Amino acid sequence: KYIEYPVLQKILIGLILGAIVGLILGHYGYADAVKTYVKPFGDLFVRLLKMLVMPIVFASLVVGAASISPARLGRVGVKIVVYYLLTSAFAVTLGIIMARLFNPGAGIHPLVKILLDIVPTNPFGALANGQVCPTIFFAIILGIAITYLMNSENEKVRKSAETLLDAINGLAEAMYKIVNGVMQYAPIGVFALIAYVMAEQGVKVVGELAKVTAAVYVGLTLQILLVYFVLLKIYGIDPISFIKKAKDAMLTAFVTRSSSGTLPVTMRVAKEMGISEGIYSFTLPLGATINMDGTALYQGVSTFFIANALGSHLTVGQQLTIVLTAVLASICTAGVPGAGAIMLAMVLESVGLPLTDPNVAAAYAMILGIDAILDMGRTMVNVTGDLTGTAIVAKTE
Amino acid sequence: KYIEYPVLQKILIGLILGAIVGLILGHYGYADAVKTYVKPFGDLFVRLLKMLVMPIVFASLVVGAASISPARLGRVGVKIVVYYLLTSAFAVTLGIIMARLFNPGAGIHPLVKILLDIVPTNPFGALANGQVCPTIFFAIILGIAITYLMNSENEKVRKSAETLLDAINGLAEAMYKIVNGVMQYAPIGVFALIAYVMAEQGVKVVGELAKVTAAVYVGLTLQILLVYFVLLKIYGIDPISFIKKAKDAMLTAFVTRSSSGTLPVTMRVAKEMGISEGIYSFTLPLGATINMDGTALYQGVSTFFIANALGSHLTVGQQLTIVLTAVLASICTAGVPGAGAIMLAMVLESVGLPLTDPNVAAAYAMILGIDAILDMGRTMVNVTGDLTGTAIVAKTE
Amino acid sequence: KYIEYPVLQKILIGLILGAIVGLILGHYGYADAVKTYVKPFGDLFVRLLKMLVMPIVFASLVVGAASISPARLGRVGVKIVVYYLLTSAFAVTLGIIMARLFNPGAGIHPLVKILLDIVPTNPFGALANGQVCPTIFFAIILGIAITYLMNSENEKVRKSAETLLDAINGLAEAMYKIVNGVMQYAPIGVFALIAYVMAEQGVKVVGELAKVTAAVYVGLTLQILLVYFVLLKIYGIDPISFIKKAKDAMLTAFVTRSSSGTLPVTMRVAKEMGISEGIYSFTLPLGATINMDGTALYQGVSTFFIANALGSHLTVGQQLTIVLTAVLASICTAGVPGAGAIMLAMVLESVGLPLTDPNVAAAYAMILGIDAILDMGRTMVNVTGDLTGTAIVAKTE
Ligand SMILES: N[C@@H](CC(=O)O)C(=O)O
Ligand SMILES: N[C@@H](CC(=O)O)C(=O)O
Ligand SMILES: N[C@@H](CC(=O)O)C(=O)O
Repeated sequence: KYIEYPVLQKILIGLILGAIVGLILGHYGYADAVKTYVKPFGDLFVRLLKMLVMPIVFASLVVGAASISPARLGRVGVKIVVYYLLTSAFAVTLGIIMARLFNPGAGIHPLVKILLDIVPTNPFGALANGQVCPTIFFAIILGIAITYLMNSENEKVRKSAETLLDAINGLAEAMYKIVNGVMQYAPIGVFALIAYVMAEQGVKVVGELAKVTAAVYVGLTLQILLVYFVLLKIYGIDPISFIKKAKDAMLTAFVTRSSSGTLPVTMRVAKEMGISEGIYSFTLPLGATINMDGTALYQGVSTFFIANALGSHLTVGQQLTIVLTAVLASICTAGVPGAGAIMLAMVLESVGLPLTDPNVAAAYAMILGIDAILDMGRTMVNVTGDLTGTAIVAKTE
Repeated sequence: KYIEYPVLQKILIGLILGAIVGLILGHYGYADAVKTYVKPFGDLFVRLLKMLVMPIVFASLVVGAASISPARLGRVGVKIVVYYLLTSAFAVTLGIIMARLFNPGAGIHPLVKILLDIVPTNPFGALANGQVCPTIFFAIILGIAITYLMNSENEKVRKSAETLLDAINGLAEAMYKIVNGVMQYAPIGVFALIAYVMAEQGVKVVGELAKVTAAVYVGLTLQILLVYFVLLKIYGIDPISFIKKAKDAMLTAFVTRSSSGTLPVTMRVAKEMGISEGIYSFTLPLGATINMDGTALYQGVSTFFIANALGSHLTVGQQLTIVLTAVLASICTAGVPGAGAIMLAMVLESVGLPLTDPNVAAAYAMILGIDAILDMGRTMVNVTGDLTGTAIVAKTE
Repeated sequence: KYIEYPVLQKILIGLILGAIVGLILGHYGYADAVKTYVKPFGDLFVRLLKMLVMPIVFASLVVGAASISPARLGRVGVKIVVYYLLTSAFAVTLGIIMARLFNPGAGIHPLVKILLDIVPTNPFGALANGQVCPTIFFAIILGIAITYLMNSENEKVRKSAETLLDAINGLAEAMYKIVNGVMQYAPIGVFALIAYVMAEQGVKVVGELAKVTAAVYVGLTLQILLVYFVLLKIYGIDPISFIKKAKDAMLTAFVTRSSSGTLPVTMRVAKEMGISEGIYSFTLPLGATINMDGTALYQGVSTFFIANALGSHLTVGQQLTIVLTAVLASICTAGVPGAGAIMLAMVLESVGLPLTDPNVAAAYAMILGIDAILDMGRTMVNVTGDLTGTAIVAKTE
């Protein structure tokens, strides 16, 4: 076939052309037709991303945890989890500071229960029709168990364990190649998605919301620079050299709006920059789904936007409430386009702002449009976080 | 045990005796009692057919697609799919012609969205509690992927892929033997089913609906003769010799009301008449669930019946609407007794006739009774279609 | 780590201390605080028990049935099933006799369809989000099939079958070690559970309900003694010697409120007392979920309690109705804490007493409290039943 260029170049070309077409059709009546024809081609991409998420989450964990002995798992797991949560908190507070400084959108005027829920009442049921988190719990559990079995004395169960582990590993590999296949469609789909967005955008009225956009972007960039360079220089990594390798991943994640299709590319990058394989094999897929701190910063800023549009004022307690809820709601989120808004609703209802009130609903719609733009940034920052965290831990050894 | 005859003979005997008993009890008060005692024995058969459908659909596809290299898959797949759809359209239009000629039942007076839906938003979720079509998509996908893995260079993933494929294949084989087991119950169950039908039937009032029945049967027989003999003689097969082998399958499918229990018998027939194994292994289970064109012709005729009972008149556009909708709704259907009526409702609501209106509901009930008779014919024609299509393609090589 | 004692000792210590703390805090205002802090630690145990139930039911059956040839399966299966049902009936009638004698709680004033339901309309769907019983049916089916395949002549399918069976067996083993892991948490959780119960209990008012409690306990103890000693002496087992081994299992089952975590300990006990392995491997996990006759006796007694609180009088027909319904509803039940009450509702609605009427609802709440106490007894008697039944059958050979 004739599509033979390398992937990222293809996607970039598609993005560019889609933006141009969206603008020039925006001026004229064709701005309507594009909805009917183009959007279907876009949605077909989105769905293909959701499909591949669920199998890669379960399987890849099970293999990863199985490969490592339990003690080493203890050490690496605690280090990494501590780092993940701390950085997420740092990110959302940085976002709140940005919101306070810019003050966007002024316009015109069970807390234990959720921590208990993480344990699956039923594994198959939660796996098929339920949530991400419980599958993570069950996967790690099963991996540890299979390890102990492989040490066992009796050959019968030893052979059984080996073959089970091999089956699950096979499922994982297959899903990765499926991802490559989807990326070939990705240029066409990206073209469609961005074209519809640009055609709906009216620039100068969007200019008011652009103050929101500026707050968000400045927050994201500040996070990258400040946090990751400070940490890398404390532990002793040359940041520009790290970013050199990261750049491929970050580009792929910026143009595509998946935190998950990026995963195999990320693992290639990890193999290139010479890291102990098992460590990244375990930590990276866990990170792909926990390290959505960019989405956390966004959620904080948007919570402040909606609050400012409603006109409320927040105590220290309510701002702490935002912070904690945002961490947990980010952990609950799933790695696919647009999802961050659906979880933003969770945190809003936590703080006490109803999604069904029409005034705030209108403001929310305004934000939902620009969410498509902000999504690209969020994804870039997420993959950055993954790579940095793994590199740090590996440097400690 | 004492049931030792060959299967088809057993089923035929059961059918005959059940019909006789239904008639002679129909004359007298016992016509009531049979509902309570006999129907339960019948339902227990129906359920056993549904159970075995879902696993054989998924598994058998995955193995089939895995066995064949991708290029050959391209060629055979496109040929077969084109043929399937074309013949389905031919069938439903033939049915509309029959309806126009006989004019039965006069009595007394998202289109893209569904094509998008075929992609599963979640594979496990759609597999367990969702539809047929998406499992087909995902199965084919997974098979292709496993093929590429088996070519891969690295032994670890090679062994993993092999073992996964073997597991799935094992599930398939087991389900086939389960089918044989169910067929042993089938004589008893067929006896029950047909007895209840005959006991409910009042012959002379059914005589008016018998004009509907005659239209349907004449349509089916005309389809067999005209379409399949024309095609076979174009490509160069002796039709009576083909039908000789087909006869076993067609009988088994006529007496039993499953398009799926017939599948193993069909594959035996394919092995007998000497066909390239991989080709039929892939094309036949796909055909078992797509080639329900007999049900398509029925759905067209019944749509015209309901329309004539409502008294409406149909433009060229609405008749085209019937045709297209019928193709897609047949593809959505599942291979078990009585299902065709449930999908008939889909096409009716598509054309714009509400199922909840009482007048048309009464007419629909009249048709639902005779649906049990017509089901047998539909199934015969379906298996005919499967065998013919595979034979044609194999003849082209 | 510092928790190094043997399990049962740990659990006993936890139970004791939790009871004491519950009482002494009960006197004072702290009786309130314990709800908030302690209950969460308790629930986290309960959920972990539910999780592990569903996988061990399916997998362990499939392996068991696969190991044994079909003929031997016929013999052992019929013997065991007959025994299970007969003893369940004996138990519930004994309970009704006890209820008549004590007359507790006087206070102040589809039957075929469910038997048909056992067959799964969809296997994956019933497995993930549906019930226990259909998974049992499908599991046994699949096991038999895999056996025949292993006899088959063709090596390809032979290898496939072997590998499938090995996968499923691996899942089983892993789940057993998970059970051990949960038991380490069990002491802490038991402490919490019992403490909350004791803190809610007001002793002297509970003294009236204690007449209910006495009826129940006397019934249970009478069942053990009379039934099992009569049977053991008929077939020729020294009862005290049997109970010697049983004692470990019965203690573990009394302190823990799971009929399922006890299963591996039970199988250890079976290996100790020298029984043919395959026989107990099949019969014991089937028994773990069918032999809940202690819960059956309780359900009968509680049905009479609620009836006496409503003030109704029961014919011979209605008492037979209770008996039959109780057998089936016990079979439907699942092996986890508190479940017996939820199925008690099924039998109540069967007899015709509505759960939504407030008077009987109040009485039901009174019983629901003490259900936590009675649960321990039920579980002890259940594991006794399992061991005795297997021992009897093995003695016949
Ligand atoms: N869906 C994005 C992040 C987000 O916007 O929530 C990803 O994980 O790839
Ligand atoms: N259920 C039939 C066809 C139909 O009547 O819809 C079959 O596929 O066997
Ligand atoms: N849930 C208990 C019995 C019951 O109380 O229903 C068990 O099976 O362990």
